[PDB]
Amino acid sequence: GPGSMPRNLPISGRDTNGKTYRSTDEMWKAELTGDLYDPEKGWYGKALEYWRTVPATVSGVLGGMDHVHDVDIEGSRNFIASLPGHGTSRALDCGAGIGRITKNLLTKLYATTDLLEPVKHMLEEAKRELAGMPVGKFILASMETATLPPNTYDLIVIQWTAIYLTDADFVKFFKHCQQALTPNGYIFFKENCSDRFLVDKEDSSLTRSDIHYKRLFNESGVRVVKEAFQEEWPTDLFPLKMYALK
Ligand SMILES: Nc1ncnc2c1ncn2[C@@H]1O[C@H](C[Se]CC[C@H](N)C(=O)O)[C@@H](O)[C@H]1O
Repeated sequence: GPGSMPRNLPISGRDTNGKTYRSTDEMWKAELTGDLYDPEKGWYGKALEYWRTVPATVSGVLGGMDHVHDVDIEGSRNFIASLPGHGTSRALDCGAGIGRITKNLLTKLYATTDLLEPVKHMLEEAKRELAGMPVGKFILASMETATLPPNTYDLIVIQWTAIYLTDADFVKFFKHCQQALTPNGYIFFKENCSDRFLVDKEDSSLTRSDIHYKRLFNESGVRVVKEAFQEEWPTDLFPLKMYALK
């Protein structure tokens, strides 16, 4: 008979001012006008302009939620530990900010870690905070403009940063990360998780659902090997999900 199923439906959502959308396709037509890098009008530009004045401090990268740091880092460490045949040579910290993840996790697990961050005062502070540590290159670029060499990384970290990518560029970037992995490499993707999206009109970003992410992974040609919610996460915050992708 008629029955609930345990598909490519439109994903609706809204922004933080309360404008609503029937689909993501409708939203990107609204949000991706003009020069994307215009600081006042541009999807990307507005986000970069927002970050220009964020303090280069842990409080700054954690949106004033400093106290979630320890649990976040322990969850990632336990998750990465569990990945079968994960390599331990080279890592890349994408949207690195001041190098928090590199400083507290990657430098303990990888022989060399590179950093990718488009905001100059964030990247500069990372250089200072990471002085005398197993760090390689400091790449001043956005994810969507970065060129990564093939067959290089055993881990590619994308945490609290893919919210700034358009879906088109999310798809492109994850496929580009895939070719940058070694055979024992994984993308480590850690992000806030909504089945509707929320455009944040303050920092020009969006939070997507698990189904939305997976739609994008499928389009990228990238597969989920492992996934898990961050345990012991404050109940009032968006859930934080980790994905290991190959
Ligand atoms: N398009 C983009 N590509 C790469 N990084 C970006 C982009 N837009 C914003 N960012 C950066 O993303 C960072 C988000 Se704050 C999170 C920082 C770090 N991943 C951590 O968890 O500690 C900021 O440093 C900001 O400058």
